[PDB]
Amino acid sequence: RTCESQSHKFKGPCASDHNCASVCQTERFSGGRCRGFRRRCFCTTHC
Repeated sequence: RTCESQSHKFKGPCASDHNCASVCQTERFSGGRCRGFRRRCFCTTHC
């Protein structure tokens, strides 16, 4: 299932999708992006 989650690990707001993604991918396996842009970073994975 396409599963989405939140990234409270990333520092502050969404500096850049690719950045929060890289972080979220370096710690775990979950592709990360931001709600719209700049707002808040969510990570997607298979739950």
